[PDB]
Amino acid sequence: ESTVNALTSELRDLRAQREEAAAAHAQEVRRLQEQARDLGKQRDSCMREAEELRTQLRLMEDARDGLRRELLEAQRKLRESQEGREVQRQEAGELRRSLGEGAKEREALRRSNEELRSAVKKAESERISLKLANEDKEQKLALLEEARTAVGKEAGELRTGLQEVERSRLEARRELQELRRQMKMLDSENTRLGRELAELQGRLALGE
Amino acid sequence: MESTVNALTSELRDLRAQREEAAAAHAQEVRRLQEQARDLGKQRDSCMREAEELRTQLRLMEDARDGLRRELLEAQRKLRESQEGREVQRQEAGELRRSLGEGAKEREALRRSNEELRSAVKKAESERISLKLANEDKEQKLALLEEARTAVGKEAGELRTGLQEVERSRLEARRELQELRRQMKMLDSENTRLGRELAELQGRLALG
Repeated sequence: ESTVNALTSELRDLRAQREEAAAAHAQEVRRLQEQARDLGKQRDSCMREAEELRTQLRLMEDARDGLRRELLEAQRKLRESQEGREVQRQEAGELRRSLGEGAKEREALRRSNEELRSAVKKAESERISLKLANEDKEQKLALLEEARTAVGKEAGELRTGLQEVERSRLEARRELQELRRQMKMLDSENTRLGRELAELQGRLALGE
Repeated sequence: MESTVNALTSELRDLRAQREEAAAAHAQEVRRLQEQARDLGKQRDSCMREAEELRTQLRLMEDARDGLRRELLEAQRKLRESQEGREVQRQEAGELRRSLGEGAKEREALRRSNEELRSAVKKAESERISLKLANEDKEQKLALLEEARTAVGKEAGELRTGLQEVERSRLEARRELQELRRQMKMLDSENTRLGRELAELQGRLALG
């Protein structure tokens, strides 16, 4: 009685304790299994992002490098255009240098150009005046030429009359000296006649 | 009793031995589960630990990318505004080269013009030499032509005073011959008168 009931109390006691023990462990294994699930999925979520960020890095690292190449080329293009501009400034100074000396040759020539035209307007007035003087000297030459031709005809004819007058003074001298011959004879004839009157009127008283 | 007390004490021995092994299989199983989530926790921690190291380097490369982008934009702005200065200077240079190209045509046309002008003066002095050589000849001519007419004017004056006196001796000669023909009529009268005186005397002396 007191032996069997005291033992049955513990046999119900252990059957109950084992009921609670199997409860507790049926609970932890479910929780602990649920903890490995949360830790299993987070670990797998991190391996997803582990690659995801590693690839997004490489693109940046490349994106960076494409930029470092592109800057260094733009620096290059800018040093080519400024250097290209310094020559443009030189070229300009050289163009204006020749442009001003070109307008300094343009003055020398336009000035010698008027010196020529101002020397051709005297060369023409000196021509027209030397011709005018030389034209008047031939119109003087006829006027002085006829003057000699006129006085040449005068003495030319005046000499011919000189010859006719010497003709007339010769024929007159011949007639004069011839008739003095004739007067001289007739003068002897007159003194002869008066000799015949002297002999007749004289020997008349002597003959008878 | 004894028969039922041993079958129940056999139950006391049976379960106490079973919970002995159940407690042991319960500790070992939570031992392994805990040790599993430990491993899985040490893996997740070591990933997230690598993940923040990447995200750290990510931000750093993005910062370096953004620094290069900022600067390419300044590079770009400086380049395009320099181009605007060399394409302003270029169109400036094409005007300068055009004005010099025009001034070069004008200087060459004038250079041509002076050359024909200097040629006009070359011929103008050639004409002045051939036309002054003509005046000096015309003055030489009309010099000796005046000498000629003054000489011929002297001869006329002599010939003309000469003719006037050979006329005085022509008229004196003709007037002497006329008065000496008058003295002949007196000798011829006295001739016939002597004959009448003589014949009348003879004709008387032949009567008585």
